[PDB]
Amino acid sequence: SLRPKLSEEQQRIIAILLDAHHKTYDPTYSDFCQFRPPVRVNDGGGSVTLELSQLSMLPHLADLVSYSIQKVIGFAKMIPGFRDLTSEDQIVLLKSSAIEVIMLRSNESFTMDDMSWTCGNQDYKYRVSDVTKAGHSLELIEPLIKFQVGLKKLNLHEEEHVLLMAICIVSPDRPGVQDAALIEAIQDRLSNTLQTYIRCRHPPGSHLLYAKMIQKLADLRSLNEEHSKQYRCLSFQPECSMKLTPLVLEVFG
Ligand SMILES: C=C1/C(=C\C=C2/CCC[C@]3(C)[C@@H]([C@H](C)CCCC(C)(C)O)CC[C@@H]23)C[C@@H](O)[C@H](OCCC)[C@@H]1O
Repeated sequence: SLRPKLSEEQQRIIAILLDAHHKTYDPTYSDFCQFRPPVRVNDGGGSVTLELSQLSMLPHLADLVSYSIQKVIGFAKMIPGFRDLTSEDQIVLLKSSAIEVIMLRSNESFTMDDMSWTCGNQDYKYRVSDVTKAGHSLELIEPLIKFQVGLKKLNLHEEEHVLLMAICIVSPDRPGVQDAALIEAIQDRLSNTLQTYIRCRHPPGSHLLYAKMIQKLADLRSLNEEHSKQYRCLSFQPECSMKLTPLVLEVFG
């Protein structure tokens, strides 16, 4: 019902988050030529044995994810209040939310035209098949694609998008957090900002949108769990560590 205006502090938070995102997410994907090249081995049958023996797309996707994790760390450090947390809690939040933020931010390159993540040209277009060539199964990829479409259909403003990622990162319910109270205070400030933005930018479905956005955070926890399970299996493959990166190994190890 009530549609209060954004306070000066809330306007600053949003401006800060938009700027942080613009500085950490390159919409031209110009750094992709620096990643190990993608390699697509003939695997129309989706052979688990073949995929594991080759892991042809893993070096490229691992570099992409590693690169993205570095960008997410940068984005997080710019979130108002994040610096107020102990170094220990910052690392805990980053490691636990990393894959979720990547899934969220990837929605920008995701396109419903052909259900793929398109980053410039055809060499950097990723479909279900490309992800299976990295060692993952449909048990993760299919729900991920469904998640991307659902997120796409929310038609989030960039403001809502960056606030959602910030809220995802600053979650007090991450195992291992020490000062959950402080984290919750920061998250509440971000959540209140999002709720307020939605209300004065969306007429009362403002309430339906916020609820739908919060539901996405829950969906991400499940995707996070499945990814962790699959990463474990992948780690068992001999010589897999060389196809990953030090950052990836530590974050998901
Ligand atoms: C990374 C990013 C992108 C796409 C994300 C994808 C497409 C291919 C497979 C991935 C990467 C999924 C798999 C399941 C994770 C695999 C990780 C592993 C191998 C460690 O287990 C998670 C998200 C999926 C591209 C661009 O929008 C951003 O890119 C930055 C450019 C601005 C974003 O930051």
